[PDB]
Amino acid sequence: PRHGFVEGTEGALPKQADVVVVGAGILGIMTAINLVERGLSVVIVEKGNIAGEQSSRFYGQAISYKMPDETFLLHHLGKHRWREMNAKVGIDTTYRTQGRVEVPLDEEDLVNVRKWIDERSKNVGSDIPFKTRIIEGAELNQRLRGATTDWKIAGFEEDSGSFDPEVATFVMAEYAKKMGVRIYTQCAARGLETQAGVISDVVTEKGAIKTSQVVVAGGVWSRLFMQNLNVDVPTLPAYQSQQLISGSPTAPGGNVALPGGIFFREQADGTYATSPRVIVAPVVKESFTYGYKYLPLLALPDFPVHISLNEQLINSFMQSTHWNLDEVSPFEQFRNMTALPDLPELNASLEKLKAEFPAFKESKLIDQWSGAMAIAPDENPIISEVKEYPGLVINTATGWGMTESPVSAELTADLLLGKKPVLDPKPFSLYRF
Ligand SMILES: Cc1cc2nc3c(=O)[nH]c(=O)nc-3n(C[C@H](O)[C@H](O)[C@H](O)COP(=O)(O)OP(=O)(O)OC[C@H]3O[C@@H](n4cnc5c(N)ncnc54)[C@H](O)[C@@H]3O)c2cc1C
Ligand SMILES: CCCCCCCCCCCCCCCC[N+](C)(C)C
Ligand SMILES: CCCCCCCCCCCCCCCC[N+](C)(C)C
Ligand SMILES: CCCCCCCCCCCCCCCC[N+](C)(C)C
Repeated sequence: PRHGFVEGTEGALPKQADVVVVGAGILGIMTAINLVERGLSVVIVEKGNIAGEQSSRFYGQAISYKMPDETFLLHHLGKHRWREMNAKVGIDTTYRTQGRVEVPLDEEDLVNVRKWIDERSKNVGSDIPFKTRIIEGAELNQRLRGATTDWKIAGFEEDSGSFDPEVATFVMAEYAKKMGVRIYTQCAARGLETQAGVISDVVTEKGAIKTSQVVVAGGVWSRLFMQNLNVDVPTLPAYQSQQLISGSPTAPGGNVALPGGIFFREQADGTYATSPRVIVAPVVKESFTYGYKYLPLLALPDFPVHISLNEQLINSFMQSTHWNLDEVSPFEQFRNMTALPDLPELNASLEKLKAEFPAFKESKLIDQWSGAMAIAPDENPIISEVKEYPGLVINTATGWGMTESPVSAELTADLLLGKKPVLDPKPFSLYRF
């Protein structure tokens, strides 16, 4: 049709659940799956529709490229587990092993790229083979078919993944449901009841579910959920426009990242996803409190963050920091995000793409949207225990949640159940700030 939809679990809201997941995005869905495999019966509550936010509004690349030591193995294994996903689910998630070329900006960028590849080749940290190398000549020109500029050198992540926003998370939701995961849609989680340390209930607009174990995977809303429970989660909003164009017989295929803001990725159906580099950070109330911690990100001149003043500031001041569980929460008050794509920005970006790859000159515009992130000061995920509430774990605050989800899921479940974590959880801890 155009977008793809998964229907929620029908009937009455259950009295009891072994574990309740807040949010039916990728992180919530994958964590649910991981828990079921361990033998737990899970219930996901979702304020809107399944994968209505970030998890159907992403660019679509699963890459380990330029990733720091903190997140590399989370991405490296994410790629590996996504390669087994189609076989595991038995339905096409649209995950493809695609390949990605990034032409560096400066000679200095080329040295930084070379060093990063060389450092990671000598010490991989996994028995999964590392498949990223610098490419020149014929190998590069085959990857850039019908390019105007004579590009000489690029970093080639051969095993870079591709997933499509209109399909990926939705298939994973249906697979979750087939495992016995119950997902209740249009059903916002306001907060939780706690008695003598142990969680007793999760309170929703449809009623209360008795549980002692909670997974918070509310995407951009995770901070606001933990605010009402008096736990500080440091995230700031970020926005990026995305667009989707039709295919071409003379189109180059694969994933391409070029100087001059040229970024495109071929989908499973032959259509092309493209976007500008520019990330828009709107001014919120939180900007005045801990926005100073985000200043070293504005340091890089290759960094594309614009500070913007819009309606988010006004919305921020009129979102409550505290609410009673028997009254209307901001998750109901601001249920559906209404953020629009920057249409002049997307147009200029597309015109640059058409100038570099004239194969796209005849391509028709399929879809244009805005995508909202929430990012921590060091740009790394929050996958953590919550000291203040035993049995509560949080899986959120990531710009790479699709790639990271199969490993994030296991790591979240490990923290919840007291098992030794898959990877070092210290860089993903809530208390690192
Ligand atoms: C423009 C853009 C491009 C991106 N490109 C890429 C990419 O190329 N590669 C990549 O790996 N990643 C990419 N990402 C990131 C990826 O989309 C996210 O990191 C991932 O979807 C995070 O999943 P999530 O479940 O935490 O958040 P979401 O998918 O937003 O899920 C959170 C859900 O929780 C629900 N919720 C919140 N509060 C409550 C409540 N109180 N009660 C009930 N439900 C609640 C929300 O309605 C929402 O559906 C991109 C993101 C954006 C915005
Ligand atoms: C320069 C320092 C001024 C201190 C005031 C800080 C508090 C903010 C007061 C509200 C200002 C209104 C901003 C409205 C922006 C929304 N729109 C862009 C959509 C109009
Ligand atoms: C001359 C410039 C005046 C600009 C002032 C406009 C500010 C209006 C913004 C709305 C303020 C939010 C309302 C507070 C209620 C929310 N809380 C209950 C959470 C405090
Ligand atoms: C002075 C106030 C500073 C506030 C700036 C806040 C910065 C917002 C953080 C955005 C940077 C994260 C970039 C990740 C984007 C990656 N993806 C495009 C893949 C999602």
